[PDB]
Amino acid sequence: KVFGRCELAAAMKRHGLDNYRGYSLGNWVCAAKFESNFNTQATNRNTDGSTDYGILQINSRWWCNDGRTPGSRNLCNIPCSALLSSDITASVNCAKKIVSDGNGMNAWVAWRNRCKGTDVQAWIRGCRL
Ligand SMILES: [Br-]
Ligand SMILES: [Cl-]
Ligand SMILES: [Cl-]
Ligand SMILES: [Cl-]
Ligand SMILES: [Cl-]
Ligand code: NA
Ligand code: NA
Ligand SMILES: [Re]
Ligand SMILES: [Re]
Repeated sequence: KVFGRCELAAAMKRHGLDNYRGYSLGNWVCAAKFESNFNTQATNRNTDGSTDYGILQINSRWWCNDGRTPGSRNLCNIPCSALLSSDITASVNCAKKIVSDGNGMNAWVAWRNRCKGTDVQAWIRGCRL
């Protein structure tokens, strides 16, 4: 599913990301825009053989099982395919674990480079919320 900006803001709010670990809703919308272009089916293969999945491009080295990242972990206890669903619940619940691990939203390279320190509240303006 390819979300619109305001549609995703509303879904992220419904599914519990608003101010999770102190990160306002716009941080998450901005991160999703630049990680996945709001596409739940986004995937990116890294040159280490791991893959990033879903609207927040969650990586198979630590967070999900894809059967093709040898020796990796699955801390979210999910198949990586669950991160591609039109329902963002699994991505949200896994993102909650990631952002809680000590590094906050710096786990998301696009957030650090393109959202951190900007007026992230802009990403939710004009939306029915
Ligand atoms: Br949803
Ligand atoms: Cl694996
Ligand atoms: Cl699995
Ligand atoms: Cl933090
Ligand atoms: Cl915000
Ligand atoms: Na990325
Ligand atoms: Na894995
Ligand atoms: Re939707
Ligand atoms: Re703003």
